[PDB]
Amino acid sequence: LIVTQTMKGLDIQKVAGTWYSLAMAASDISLL
Amino acid sequence: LIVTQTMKGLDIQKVAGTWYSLAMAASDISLL
Amino acid sequence: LIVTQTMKGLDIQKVAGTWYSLAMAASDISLL
Amino acid sequence: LIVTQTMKGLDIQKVAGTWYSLAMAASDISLL
Amino acid sequence: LIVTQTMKGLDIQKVAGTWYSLAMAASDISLL
Amino acid sequence: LIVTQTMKGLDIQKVAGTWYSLAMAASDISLL
Repeated sequence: LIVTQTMKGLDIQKVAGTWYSLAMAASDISLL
Repeated sequence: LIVTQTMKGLDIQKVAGTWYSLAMAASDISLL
Repeated sequence: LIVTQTMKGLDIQKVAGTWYSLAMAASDISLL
Repeated sequence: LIVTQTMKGLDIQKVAGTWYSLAMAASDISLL
Repeated sequence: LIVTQTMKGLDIQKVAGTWYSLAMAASDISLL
Repeated sequence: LIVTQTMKGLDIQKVAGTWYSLAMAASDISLL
């Protein structure tokens, strides 16, 4: 398993909330 | 398994909410 | 398992909230 | 005279040439 | 005369050339 | 004359060339 996540030139503004993650990677993920 | 996620030139604004992830990758994912 | 997360040129402003992580990586993750 | 030029989320690549200006503003401009 | 030039989240790559200016502002400009 | 040039979150790479200026401002400019 290879993960390559690149981000360039991002503008984020007024994100009032519950921002968890911009980039996420794992072997296993789950949400309930 | 190879994952290559690239993002360039993004503008995000007024995302009031519950933003989990912009980019996500895993072996296994599930939601309930 | 290989994870390579790179970010370049980011502007974040007015993120009043509960910002957990910009970049996240693990073997296992879960949320309830 | 008011000038407001905003740019967000730009990706420029392989611009081999004679790139003068991305954003330009003036009172007077001319080219010959 | 008011000039407001803002740039956010820019990715520029492989610009082999004669890049003069990204953002330009003046009272008078000319090229010959 | 008022000039306000702001740049945030910039990625520039492999700009082999003759890069003059990212941001430029003056009363008078000319090129020949």
